[PDB]
Amino acid sequence: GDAKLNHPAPDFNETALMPNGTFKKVALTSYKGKWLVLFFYPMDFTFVCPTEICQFSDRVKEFSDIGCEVLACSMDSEYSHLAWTSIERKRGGLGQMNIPILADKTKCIMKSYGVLKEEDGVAYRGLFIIDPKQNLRQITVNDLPVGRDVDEALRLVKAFQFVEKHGEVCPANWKPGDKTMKPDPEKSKEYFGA
Amino acid sequence: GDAKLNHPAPDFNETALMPNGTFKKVALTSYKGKWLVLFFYPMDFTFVCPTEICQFSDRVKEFSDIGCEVLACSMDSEYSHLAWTSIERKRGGLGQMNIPILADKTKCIMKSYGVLKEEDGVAYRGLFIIDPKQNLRQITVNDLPVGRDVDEALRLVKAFQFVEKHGEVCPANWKPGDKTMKPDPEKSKEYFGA
Amino acid sequence: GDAKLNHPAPDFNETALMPNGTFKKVALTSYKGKWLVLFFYPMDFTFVCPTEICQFSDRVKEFSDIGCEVLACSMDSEYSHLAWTSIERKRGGLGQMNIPILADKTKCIMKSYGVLKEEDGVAYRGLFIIDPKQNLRQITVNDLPVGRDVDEALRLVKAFQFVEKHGEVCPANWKPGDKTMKPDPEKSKEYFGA
Amino acid sequence: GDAKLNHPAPDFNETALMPNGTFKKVALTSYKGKWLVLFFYPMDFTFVCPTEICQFSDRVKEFSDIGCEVLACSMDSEYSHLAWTSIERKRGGLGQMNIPILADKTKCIMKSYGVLKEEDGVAYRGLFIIDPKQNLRQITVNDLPVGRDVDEALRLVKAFQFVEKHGEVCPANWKPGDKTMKPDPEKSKEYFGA
Amino acid sequence: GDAKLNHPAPDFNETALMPNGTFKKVALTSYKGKWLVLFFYPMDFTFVCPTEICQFSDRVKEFSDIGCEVLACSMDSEYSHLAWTSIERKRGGLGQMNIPILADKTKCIMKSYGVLKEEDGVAYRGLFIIDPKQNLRQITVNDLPVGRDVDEALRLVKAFQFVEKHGEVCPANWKPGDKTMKPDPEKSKEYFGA
Amino acid sequence: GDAKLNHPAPDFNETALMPNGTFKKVALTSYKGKWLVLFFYPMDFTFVCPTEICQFSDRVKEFSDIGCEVLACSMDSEYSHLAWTSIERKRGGLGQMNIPILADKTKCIMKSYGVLKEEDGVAYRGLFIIDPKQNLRQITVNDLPVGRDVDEALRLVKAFQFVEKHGEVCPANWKPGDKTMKPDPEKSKEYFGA
Amino acid sequence: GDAKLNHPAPDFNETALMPNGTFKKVALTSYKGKWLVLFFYPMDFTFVCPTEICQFSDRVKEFSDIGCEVLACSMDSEYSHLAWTSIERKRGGLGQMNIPILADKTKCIMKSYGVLKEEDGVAYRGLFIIDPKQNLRQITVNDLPVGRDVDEALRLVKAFQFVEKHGEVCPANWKPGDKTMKPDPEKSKEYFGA
Amino acid sequence: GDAKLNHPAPDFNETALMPNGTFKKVALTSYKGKWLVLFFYPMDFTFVCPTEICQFSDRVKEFSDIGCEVLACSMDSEYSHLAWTSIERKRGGLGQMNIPILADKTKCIMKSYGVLKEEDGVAYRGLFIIDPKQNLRQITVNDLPVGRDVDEALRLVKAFQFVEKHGEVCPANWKPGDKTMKPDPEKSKEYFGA
Amino acid sequence: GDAKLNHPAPDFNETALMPNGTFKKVALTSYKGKWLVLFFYPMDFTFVCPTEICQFSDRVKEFSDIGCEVLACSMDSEYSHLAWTSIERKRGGLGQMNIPILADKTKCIMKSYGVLKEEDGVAYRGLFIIDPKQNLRQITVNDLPVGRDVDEALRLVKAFQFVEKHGEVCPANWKPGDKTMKPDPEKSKEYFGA
Amino acid sequence: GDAKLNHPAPDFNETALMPNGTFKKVALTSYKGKWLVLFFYPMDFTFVCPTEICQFSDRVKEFSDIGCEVLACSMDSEYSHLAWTSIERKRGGLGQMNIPILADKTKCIMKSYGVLKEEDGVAYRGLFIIDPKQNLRQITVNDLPVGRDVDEALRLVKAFQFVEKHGEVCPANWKPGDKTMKPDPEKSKEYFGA
Repeated sequence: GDAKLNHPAPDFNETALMPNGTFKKVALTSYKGKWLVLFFYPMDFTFVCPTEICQFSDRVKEFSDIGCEVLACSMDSEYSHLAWTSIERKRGGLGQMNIPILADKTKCIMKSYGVLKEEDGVAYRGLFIIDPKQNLRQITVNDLPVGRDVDEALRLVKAFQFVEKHGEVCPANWKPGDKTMKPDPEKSKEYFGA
Repeated sequence: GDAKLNHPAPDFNETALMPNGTFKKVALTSYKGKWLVLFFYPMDFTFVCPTEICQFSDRVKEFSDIGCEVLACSMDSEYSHLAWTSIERKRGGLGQMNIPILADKTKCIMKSYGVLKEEDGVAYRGLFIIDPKQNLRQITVNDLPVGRDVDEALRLVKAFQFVEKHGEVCPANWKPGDKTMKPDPEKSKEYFGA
Repeated sequence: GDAKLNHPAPDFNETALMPNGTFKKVALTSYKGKWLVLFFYPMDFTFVCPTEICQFSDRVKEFSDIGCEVLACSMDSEYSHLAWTSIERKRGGLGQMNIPILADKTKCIMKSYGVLKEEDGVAYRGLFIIDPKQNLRQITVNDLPVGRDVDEALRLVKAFQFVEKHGEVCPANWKPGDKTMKPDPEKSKEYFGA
Repeated sequence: GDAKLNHPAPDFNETALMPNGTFKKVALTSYKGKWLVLFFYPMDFTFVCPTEICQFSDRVKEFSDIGCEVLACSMDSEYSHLAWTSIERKRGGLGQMNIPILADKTKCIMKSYGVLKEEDGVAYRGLFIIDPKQNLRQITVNDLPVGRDVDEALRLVKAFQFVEKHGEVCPANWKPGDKTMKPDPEKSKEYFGA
Repeated sequence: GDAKLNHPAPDFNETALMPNGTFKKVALTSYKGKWLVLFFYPMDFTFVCPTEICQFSDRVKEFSDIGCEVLACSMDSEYSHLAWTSIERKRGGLGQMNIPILADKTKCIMKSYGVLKEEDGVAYRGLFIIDPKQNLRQITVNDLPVGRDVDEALRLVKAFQFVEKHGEVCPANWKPGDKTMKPDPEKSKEYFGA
Repeated sequence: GDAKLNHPAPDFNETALMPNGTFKKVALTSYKGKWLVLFFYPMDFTFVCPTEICQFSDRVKEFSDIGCEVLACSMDSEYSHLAWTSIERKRGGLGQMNIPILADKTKCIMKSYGVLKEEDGVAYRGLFIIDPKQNLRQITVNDLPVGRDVDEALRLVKAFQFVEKHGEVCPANWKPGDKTMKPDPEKSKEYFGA
Repeated sequence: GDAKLNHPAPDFNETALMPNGTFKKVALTSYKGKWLVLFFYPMDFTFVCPTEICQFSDRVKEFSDIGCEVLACSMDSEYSHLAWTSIERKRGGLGQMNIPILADKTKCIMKSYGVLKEEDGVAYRGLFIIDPKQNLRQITVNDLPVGRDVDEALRLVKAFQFVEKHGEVCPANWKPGDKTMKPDPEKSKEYFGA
Repeated sequence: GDAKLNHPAPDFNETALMPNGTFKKVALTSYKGKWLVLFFYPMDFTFVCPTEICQFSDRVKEFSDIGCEVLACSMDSEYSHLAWTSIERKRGGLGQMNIPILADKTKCIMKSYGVLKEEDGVAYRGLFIIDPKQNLRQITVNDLPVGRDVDEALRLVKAFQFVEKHGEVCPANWKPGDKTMKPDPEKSKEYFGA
Repeated sequence: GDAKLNHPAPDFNETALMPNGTFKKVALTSYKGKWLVLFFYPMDFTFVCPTEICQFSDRVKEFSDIGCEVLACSMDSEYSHLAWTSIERKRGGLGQMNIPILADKTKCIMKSYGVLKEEDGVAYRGLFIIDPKQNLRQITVNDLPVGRDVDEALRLVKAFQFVEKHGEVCPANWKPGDKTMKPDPEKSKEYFGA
Repeated sequence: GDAKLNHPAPDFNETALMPNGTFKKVALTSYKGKWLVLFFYPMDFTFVCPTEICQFSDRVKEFSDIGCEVLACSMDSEYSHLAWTSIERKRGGLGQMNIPILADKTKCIMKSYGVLKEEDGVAYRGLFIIDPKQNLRQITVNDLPVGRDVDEALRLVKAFQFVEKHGEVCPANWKPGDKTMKPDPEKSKEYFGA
């Protein structure tokens, strides 16, 4: 597919299950002006997937409080989504959700983000960070049996915000409050001494 | 490029700067039987890059002790690498290294991992986790101004090792010692009670 | 797609939800020697679909008693199927099933039977009658809002069986016990006096 | 051929034998505003075919009374049609007809409906339900030795009319007077508890 | 099409209505060793056509007695042929036939003799004279409204036979018993004195 | 070549030997408004050919009197034609001619009427009847050793003229004064009874 | 065409009119071991052409005495050739011939010698000198209205023979008995002094 | 190459050595209104070539006096030409020249006249006669060891001039003062009586 | 690549390390009106390369004083360049530079000058002399182990300036003050007497 | 063309003027085991060219004594070469030569070394250094008006010989007896200090 860093994120406009239980088209352009964490998962009613989806749903506010939305997506229909929502978490369900979930029934969205597993018809665990101008800035794809880390997605969004705001550059392992540096041969000396 | 999850990692055999200061060809097939974290950076003598490279070098043992090697790569010559190694960390140098650094002068390696930034001739911050059978299992690419997290690379390697060892599946945010589950509708019920 | 009357039905070998609740590959060649009614529906957890699926499941024996199996198929995963099976009929579920249901996640089966609705990613209400030599003998496709008739499927299977057994031809509206005729200019005269 | 559900039915304008014994061009666009049942048969002066053609002719009014026309078609010339019309039913003829019969001498119409049997030069038993906007809504194709059912064609036309009139969806085996349901997760509950 | 003088006549093997009222495949190679007059007509149950077909049937013996068979062909089915045969001549029928009539339902035979009228799907009035080695020696094609002349076909066959037998050449308007000449500058002088 | 019935005859404009012994271009469009019999022969100074050419020359008037011209054509130059004209008939010459003879030295005309015998560079005995609108209505091609019949050409022209004038159709063997019929199922009955 | 100096002359094998009035195939390979003057002319029964043909025929012996044959060729048939031969020279005929004349009816020979005038279908006045190994050594082509010179053809053949025999080179205007020179910088000095 | 009789001679515009010892571009269009004899030779400082070149130079006036120029051409540079001009004839030089000599260093001119000997990079002894409208009228090409005849070139130019002036045609061996004839069947008879 | 003599030098506009230690785009068009010596070297921090670069830097003024700039280029980044500049010459560094050094990180500039060594990703020792109209006048490429000569580059620039100023031509080994000659057959004689 | 550094030099086998005044084929493979300086010049009888050719001829021994041959080449014929050799140096000639000179009449050799000036048909001043294994090691091409330097060619050959013999690398301006260095980061320090 079609997703390249520092190019416009592949556009989409697709039916999604909204937090209030309704079906509505969600378009990438509706997130213009915001950061977006778009993430894919393979299949409704499975195993790693609800742990990830529920973690992002429970913690949406950590993202919304810094101007970042989150959006989930899989191959399943809206109706599968809705049904999965109607089962309690203790039975492997989702319960109530605070994030929308796209139903990529044609699989065109996952194809364009380059995360289709062709042999099975499902998405790999791709996560993408899209900025307010709608350009792609970070790509993460896990094989199916290993879940992603929500704290790391949050760290990345924060690091990217920081870079836009201050024109500085974020070192390895950067967390809010750590030292950063200007990407300049002379001014960077301040970072490297002590 | 042609790096796809669960397919053989694109093969390479290229000159590298070795820890002992010599130049030697390093071939992907040398790592057969081990896990490998292969990571790219844009340019010698810059800013984020030495913070990442030095972190992975300082912490190699955390990776070796669990059967995982680490390898770095950039567009620069082996002579640039060596020179950079000869400058102290407090002046923006690398100092002594415990990991090899490939010199991808033809750029064929970064092209094949899909992390060339064509307009500039440099690699994005791509990091790849390759398993002992030499298949690619995890892809991570950051835009240039935001550094990667070594603790997260380690978590992922561990999670993948855990999955291969026990046939179980690793939930969101999994750290060694957390609960896992069997990817089966019936047996997964045990997990969803907690 | 490539489903043509009197040619071999397009071959498939895909995961299915079996009546006993397990997952197993079901291959077209496993029905060699039997008649098969293969039928597609658009989406799990919807409206016309369970009324059809349940009718075929309740009445399997009418088909099995005369050497004819029945097989259902949709775009949804095995896991969606299983979940739907776990909801009671009076809540729009399937309950226990006596028929397998294929999970055509790659959509290759529906593509090959020519019943994909490309814009939505779902199958039209296609029903196919395949004979013991595995050749396709009857094609039926409804638009989504109108359900199929199980009595008419049964009539067709019986008519095709009757034709293979006796070398006669089945007139319009034929039911078991009605007059048939030999497809011969002279011998047909008997039928037409009436 | 190119007959697809919910696309415009393939257009035609061809010589037909009319009920009054004359020859006239009949164009698909003449049926705009009506439902149309278009049906093909292999050969004049054969066996299943007159039983089907006569049934549809005898019962045209059941179709006209509900705003649906019927049209027949085969590979034979107008002159064969006319001749067949001049033989009495008890000798295997058609007698007087109340429906037109197209003479698809070039075979372009059957090609475009996808019901040509290339090896023999004849049409399979294809039956198509076209709506007033001239979109195709139902496809039925039988192998040659098994006739179609007129009552089932009628049921389908009625079901489709019912759906257009009321915005409801017709379950399996639906006949006029049976319960229907709204294709909505919440409003469909009324159907399933009763 | 590909009928060329002095090349093998395009081969065919097709269902025909035989004089005795049965259906049988007739193959061009059956006529090896004989002369053949193959002739096409547009449509069963029409106007010029029966006058030609009946003339050739009545007069077959004039052709058989000199080692020449005759074969008719049209686009219509065997069943049309048979039906037409069952109507008396005074009602525009054929009555009993002494020649076989091919049913070129796929139209492949007329295509290959180059006498298809594409717009209508029917054959022009093509007549072809094929020799015992199965090479084509004479081509005649009339537009539909003008019938052919049987006496002229007979003249041509006789002329061609005469030429094979004696190595002489047949002048304009030659009839049995007229002067012929050797195709030699010197020996032809005998003809031209008269 | 590209001569097809009911299509414009292939156009030509070529040097011809005129009756008065001169050379002039003769163009197909010159014959607009007339019937034309165009006929080809293989070679000047040969055997069948002068018998045909002389017969058509002697009898031109039978054709002119009914609005039909005649034109001859061969591969030879105008100078060969002229020379052949200068030899008396009793020595195998043509003598004085009342018809023009085209000199198709490039062979483009015979190629386009489809009567070139490629291996020898000469025309077969092709004869074509072109109507006043310049459409081709009748094709006749004989192998070289058998001459054509002038009376039959005349019969055909007359039959075609008769059909244009009266809208009737000419049966097998029709001669002026024989019964004809209207090509209509009802009105044709009068021909077939008595 | 394909006639190139010092390459094999384009091969031919075609019907010719022989001196004794018979028709025979003449093949280029028949002249192996001899010199050959092959010459083309546009049309039998014309103007320049017989003056050339008759000159070469009258003077054959001047050529045959030095091991050189001569062969003529045009677009006309053998029968035109023969006829032209039968007219006396004083009436523009050829009379008796001592050279064969090819009849290049397909025009393949003139095409291959590159002397076809496409617009007219005739050969230009091409004359070719072919040596005993069958390689082409001299090309001469005149526009139609200017005849060739026989004495010059003879001079050329003699010059080429002289060159084969002695390994010397023939100056401008060379005639038998004139000075020649060795094609060597030193030995050529003898020619250039006195 | 693309030199064809009666087509425009291939155009050229190339450096030449002029008679006065200077270098100047000579363009074919400069000769418009004149006859031109263009002749090629293989190599400066060789053997046959100076005998030809010197003959044409010595006898230019025989050509100029009748409105015909002459132009020479070879693969050699203008400097080779000049040098050759500086050596006396008695040592194999050219001496003073009255004719320009083109230096076809790119070989494009000889390629276009079709007289390149590809294996050696030199021109064959091609001579071409171009008329005042710049059309090619006569082609002569000799293999390298045999020189051309200047008298024959002159004869040809004269013959062509004669034909353009009087509309008559020049027989074999024609010299000024010989009988010519009108190219007309009737008027040519006067030539053939003698 | 596409560098050809007397064609425009391939255009470039690329980041360079300037003498004052800054990074700036340098475009070929900046040198319009000057002579330019553009020279490539394989790799920063190597062996031959600094001896060449330092020689050209030390001696820039010898080039500037005569209207000629000099520009260096390699595959390495601007940061490698800057670093190399920061090491003293006696440790293998460059020290302060008086010439800019391009950083051809995409390798597009070396590709277009045809000096890429594809297998290694580095430039050969290519040196190019570009004139004030920006046309390429001199190409020099050494294999990697042999350095170029600065005095030769200077000699060439001077020779080319001399030629442009005086319209004379520079002999083998020419140094300022040596004899030159006019490129004219006559005027060159003065040079060759000595 | 296809001359590339460190690839086999383009092969040739062509007529040359040898030192003793004879013509002989000279093949590149004859120089296997020796160094070769191959050099091209534009045109015999010109201006810079003899100064270069004479200077290489006078100084051949400086090259032979160190195992290096020299070979010259131009577009002109052997005969031009020989002639130029016959003129004394004081008149712009070559006199006696000690070096062979190829006559690249087809221009295939200069094409393959990439030094053809297509518009003029002549070679640029290309000079190539080929090693004993026949690989190309140095390319030099001057525009026409500036001659090359023989001392620099000699310097280069010596430098390349030195490098092959000792495995060291030759700095800028290296002359026999100057300091060289080992191409190793550590061992090169000896060169850079003092």
